[PDB]
Amino acid sequence: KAYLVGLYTLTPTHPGQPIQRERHTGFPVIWGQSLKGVLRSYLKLVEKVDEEKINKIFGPPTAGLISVGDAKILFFPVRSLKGVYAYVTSPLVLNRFKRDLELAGVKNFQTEIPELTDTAIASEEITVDNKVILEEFAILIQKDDKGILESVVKAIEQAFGNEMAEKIKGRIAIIPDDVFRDLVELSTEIEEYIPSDTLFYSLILVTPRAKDNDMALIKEVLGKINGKYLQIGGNETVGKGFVKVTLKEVT
Repeated sequence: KAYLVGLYTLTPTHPGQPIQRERHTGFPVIWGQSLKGVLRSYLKLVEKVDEEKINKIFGPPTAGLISVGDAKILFFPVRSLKGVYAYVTSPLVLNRFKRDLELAGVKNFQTEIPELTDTAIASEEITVDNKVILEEFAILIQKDDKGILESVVKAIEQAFGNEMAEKIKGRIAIIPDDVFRDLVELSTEIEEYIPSDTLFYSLILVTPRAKDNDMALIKEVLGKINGKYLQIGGNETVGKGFVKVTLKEVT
């Protein structure tokens, strides 16, 4: 009934001049329309699925069985003094991730996420003298009594796969929302690009009126996207906009 999508940037990516951003936060987003077009053009040209099957699941590019949501940033790569770089997230981002999971039907991720104002919760591999040095900023670490990092890593594994989990594991740093906001606004690759090693997530929801014969078709076609590589945005000819795509079914 619902599919979760992961987008991991392998190259500097410009979805589309400044990049597309959410109004009231300043967070970079990949617009659902754009992602839907990237997906259906992939299944058409690369996987070579029939015109009719694609026209039934996505509908003509103007009447579709599924809905492709916007892709939001879950982890953003920031230069770290220890561990070279860190995957940076915030309580707001993680809470949105929970909220979108509940919208998808997931009741697994219910771990309490502490509000952070002056402290961070990071892995040992990126921490020095009880601190995490992201670029210029220096943030005092806070002990992980609730076992939040391990729960996050578990969530990543359940959501995007085991490889994605191992990739992020050891470099996670939950920081204040303001610091995250400032980073993702000022630590962009500069034409403004979204830096490599950025993890987006998107929701694919199936219409309630979908018959069971539709369910099988959606499963068959969308399954050909998991663990594949897609191109998103401009400047494709200079090796940019390449993303590893994961597609896990939600139970």
